[PDB]
Amino acid sequence: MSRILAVHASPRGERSQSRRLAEVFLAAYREAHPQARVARREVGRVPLPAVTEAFVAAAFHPQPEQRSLAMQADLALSDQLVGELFDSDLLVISTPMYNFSVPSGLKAWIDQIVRLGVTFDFVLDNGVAQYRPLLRGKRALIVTSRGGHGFGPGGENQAMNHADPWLRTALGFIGIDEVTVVAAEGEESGSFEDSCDEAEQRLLALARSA
Amino acid sequence: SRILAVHASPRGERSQSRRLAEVFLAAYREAHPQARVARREVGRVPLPAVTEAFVAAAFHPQPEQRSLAMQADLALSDQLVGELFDSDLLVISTPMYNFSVPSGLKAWIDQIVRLGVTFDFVQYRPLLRGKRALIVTSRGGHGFGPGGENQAMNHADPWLRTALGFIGIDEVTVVAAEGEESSCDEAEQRLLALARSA
Amino acid sequence: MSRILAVHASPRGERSQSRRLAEVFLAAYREAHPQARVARREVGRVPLPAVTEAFVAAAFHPQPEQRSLAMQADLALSDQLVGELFDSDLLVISTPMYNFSVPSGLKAWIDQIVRLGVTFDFVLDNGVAQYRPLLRGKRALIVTSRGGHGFGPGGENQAMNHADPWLRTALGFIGIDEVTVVAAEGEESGSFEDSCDEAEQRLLALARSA
Amino acid sequence: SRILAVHASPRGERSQSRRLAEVFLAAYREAHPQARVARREVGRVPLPAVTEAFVAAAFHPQPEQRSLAMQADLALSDQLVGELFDSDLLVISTPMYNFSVPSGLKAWIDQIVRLGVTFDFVQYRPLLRGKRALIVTSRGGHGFGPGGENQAMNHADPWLRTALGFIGIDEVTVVAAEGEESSCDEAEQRLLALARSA
Ligand SMILES: Cc1cc2nc3c(=O)[nH]c(=O)nc-3n(C[C@H](O)[C@H](O)[C@H](O)COP(=O)(O)O)c2cc1C
Ligand SMILES: Cc1cc2nc3c(=O)[nH]c(=O)nc-3n(C[C@H](O)[C@H](O)[C@H](O)COP(=O)(O)O)c2cc1C
Ligand SMILES: Cc1cc2nc3c(=O)[nH]c(=O)nc-3n(C[C@H](O)[C@H](O)[C@H](O)COP(=O)(O)O)c2cc1C
Ligand SMILES: Cc1cc2nc3c(=O)[nH]c(=O)nc-3n(C[C@H](O)[C@H](O)[C@H](O)COP(=O)(O)O)c2cc1C
Ligand SMILES: O=C(O)CCNC(=O)c1ccc(N/N=C2\C=CC(=O)C(C(=O)O)=C2)cc1
Ligand SMILES: O=C(O)CCNC(=O)c1ccc(N/N=C2\C=CC(=O)C(C(=O)O)=C2)cc1
Ligand SMILES: O=C(O)CCNC(=O)c1ccc(N/N=C2\C=CC(=O)C(C(=O)O)=C2)cc1
Ligand SMILES: O=C(O)CCNC(=O)c1ccc(N/N=C2\C=CC(=O)C(C(=O)O)=C2)cc1
Repeated sequence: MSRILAVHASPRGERSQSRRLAEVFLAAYREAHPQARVARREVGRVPLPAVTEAFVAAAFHPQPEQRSLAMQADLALSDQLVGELFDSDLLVISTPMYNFSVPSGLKAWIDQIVRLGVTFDFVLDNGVAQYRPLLRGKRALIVTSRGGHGFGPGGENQAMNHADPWLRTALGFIGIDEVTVVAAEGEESGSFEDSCDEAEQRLLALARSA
Repeated sequence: SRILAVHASPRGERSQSRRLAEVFLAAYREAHPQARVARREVGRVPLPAVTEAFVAAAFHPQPEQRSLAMQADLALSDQLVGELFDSDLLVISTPMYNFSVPSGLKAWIDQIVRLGVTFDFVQYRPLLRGKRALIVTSRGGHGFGPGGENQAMNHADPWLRTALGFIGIDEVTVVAAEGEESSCDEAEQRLLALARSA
Repeated sequence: MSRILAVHASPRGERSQSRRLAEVFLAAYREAHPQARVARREVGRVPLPAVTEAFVAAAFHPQPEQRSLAMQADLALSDQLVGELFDSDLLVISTPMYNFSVPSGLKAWIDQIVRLGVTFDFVLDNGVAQYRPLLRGKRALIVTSRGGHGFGPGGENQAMNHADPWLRTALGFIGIDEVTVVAAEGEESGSFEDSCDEAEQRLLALARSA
Repeated sequence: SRILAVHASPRGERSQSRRLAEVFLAAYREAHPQARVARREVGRVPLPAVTEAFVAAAFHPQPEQRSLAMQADLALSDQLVGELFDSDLLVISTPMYNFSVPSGLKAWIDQIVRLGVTFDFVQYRPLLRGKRALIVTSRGGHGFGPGGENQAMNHADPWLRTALGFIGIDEVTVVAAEGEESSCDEAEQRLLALARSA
């Protein structure tokens, strides 16, 4: 009985390991819940617009009900993206690690959905902005694939990981505090089979209990 | 020194990080009248994301055999990398957006980290050398710098160091302006001082 | 009692004459029909993806029910764009003339909505593909603004007009044969006031009778 | 001759218009071993649309006073125009998409028609001279060429002539392959003949 939003961030299709692993979760979830709604939002194989100055002017307008129609057009994609999120209970993000972070498309999706007055708010206490998240009741699953090894907790390269740790922080800011990460490592060295098998078993167990 | 200046804010006149970087650049020019500055805009104009075509071309096992179509998939990348090779000092100006950098700057990084060109594999090895970087960043909030209560939330410039470090840019200076949504004088003064000695 | 799809193609906001003139029509239509639905689709101030080879492979797939999930993701924007069109009775397009044609964003929107099996079909008679439109019951209004003069019927530069004449042809291919064009000329020379006044009077009359 | 080759199909190996243009280019190179070819991809990589920032910059009443931000809005445009100025023969390969050209090619045209640079106003005047163009186009259907039953539906190459003509490219040859969805030998042979004399 969960409404799902699945956001796919790899540019690769059938060859994407993070997409493949997320679809394993999604299809397993579907077996346990034949009537559940799954919405898919592509941010890897299709371009997502970067934040523009026109976006900034509209999103942060002091009196939002006065936005011109052109300004509203600047926020239209964002509203649709935010709407999908509000209409979901569980958010699944699949993503590669690209250069120690996420693909630029995912960063752009994040930039569209953190919206003043919509997914976060603030007040000034003694002149200092205090921030409050506006999403509530959400969960998130991050499914990730990496070419190298050691980027996870306790790993030799843990300090170079600005992908899922950064995702955690951004999602938490808008109120998604329950976040699970499943990772496959060693993709470039292909061992990697063990890593993917373990990721699949983990996701199957999460699907059953979700 | 030859300077490549990468601007990441979508804002023009209103941008603090652009304005501060331009303060430095004008002061560096006075102290070194023969300096060349190349500007690469990644904030006010779109920069394409990495695609599957790009992955196939960039990681081609036998680059000398890339087809014309594959080379076309890498043309922007080659141009971007070329700008970096022809420079001594890299200046990057950027906002913090959602605890990281604007998507355009991430896209720029994704284009210039290139197997066989800016890094190699034997174990990974940087292929750029002799370069320095100055990162100029503006943020709406407070406490994202060294020793700050929000330091562990900062995935902008610390991530930049990691990516720059991987391709061999080790000498990196960060000058940050905080409290934009609520220091610029200090950052400015710091940038002028820096310009008078680089 | 018409459902409206308004597609705005100028990159300019408050300064857009074609956008301004179309909103005049839309607000006049709204006065006569308080309960009518108007959907707005921005193709000028926001990027619209160009057709890719991945798009081609999916749209023209011989057995569409076998498209992979990745392929479907390649068509997702297109489906949403086509859906807006099917859900409308009247299509309003506002557009500048740019270099004797339309802005690239509008061309991209057109490239997304002409879809095999969806807005057009074909069969082979003696080996020759015969095309059949799939949209029916639609009308279209094209509102256009031009910097120069003489691009309309009988004008000295009529043969250089590949904007609205080309729109007519593309819309007709998918079945929109009832098409009206309202044009303001002389924008770069600013006379132009006469041209805009006449365009407004024309659009107000069309709104009342629609 | 110096050649600028603009490719408009999103397709790679499978593209007919790209393949035919490459047949011509290879044959022109054999006949003129010292020729330089610049390739500009507008089909397989995105090309930005004109924005309002671009309009404000390009039609600036006093260009010498454009701010750095405005110049950045025109950087791609300047690079694209530069390629055109440095060439003698422009070769454009393109599909017909929906009775016109792919959106990328329209975007390319929108970037290179520039007030004060490729055309002027006194009455409009072309500023490019001494250039030729070869347009190589592939179409799925039949009868879109001169004397064809669908000639009045053709807004691809005839529109290209109008846009090219406005900026001063008057000498234009069109070679078309039709019936792709259902002539290439002829077009090919025609391209080889053309290469052996340009
Ligand atoms: C542009 C690019 C950047 C990459 N950066 C990293 C990286 O920083 N660290 C890493 O371990 N692997 C990196 N990789 C390897 C990918 O993370 C790995 O191939 C991953 O499985 C790709 O995700 P996908 O299979 O879902 O497409 C990179 C790959 C590409 C194409
Ligand atoms: C989309 C967006 C996201 C932002 N995210 C953060 C943030 O995570 N932390 C912060 O301190 N400020 C944030 N800000 C505020 C900007 O960092 C601040 O306005 C900065 O000065 C913008 O850079 P610029 O002036 O060079 O355009 C954000 C602003 C925008 C528009
Ligand atoms: C890039 C560009 C190309 C243009 N090309 C033409 C043209 O080919 N013919 C013409 O008469 N006006 C041309 N114009 C002028 C515009 O058509 C005119 O300013 C129009 O009103 C702009 O539409 P808008 O007001 O809705 O933004 C062009 C303007 C721009 C910015
Ligand atoms: C989106 C799209 C639109 C097309 N529109 C037309 C058309 O209007 N008329 C036509 O004859 N063929 C049309 N075609 C068929 C192509 O013109 C034909 O496949 C051509 O060879 C493609 O060029 P390329 O092989 O260089 O990629 C269209 C194809 C696509 C994918
Ligand atoms: O000394 C220290 O703590 C750290 C020193 N560096 C390491 O140990 C190290 C670095 C990268 C890595 N992953 N492969 C990657 C990383 C980044 C990429 O962009 C690509 C790519 O294919 O583009 C592949 C595993 C280990
Ligand atoms: O419990 C934990 O791990 C962390 C506890 N949260 C904090 O103390 C905190 C969070 C964010 C912050 N930055 N403000 C920002 C962040 C996002 C924006 O979009 C803007 C904006 O101006 O648009 C400004 C300062 C302090
Ligand atoms: O001899 C013949 O039949 C035709 C000879 N040319 C003409 O008479 C003529 C050309 C253009 C025009 N409109 N202004 C324009 C046209 C194209 C543009 O790109 C721009 C722009 O601002 O970018 C403005 C009016 C008349
Ligand atoms: O009555 C009138 O004005 C016109 C009468 N219609 C005709 O005779 C006619 C129309 C289109 C055509 N080209 N085929 C095309 C057009 C669009 C496509 O997307 C494809 C494709 O392969 O995807 C191929 C040939 C003939």
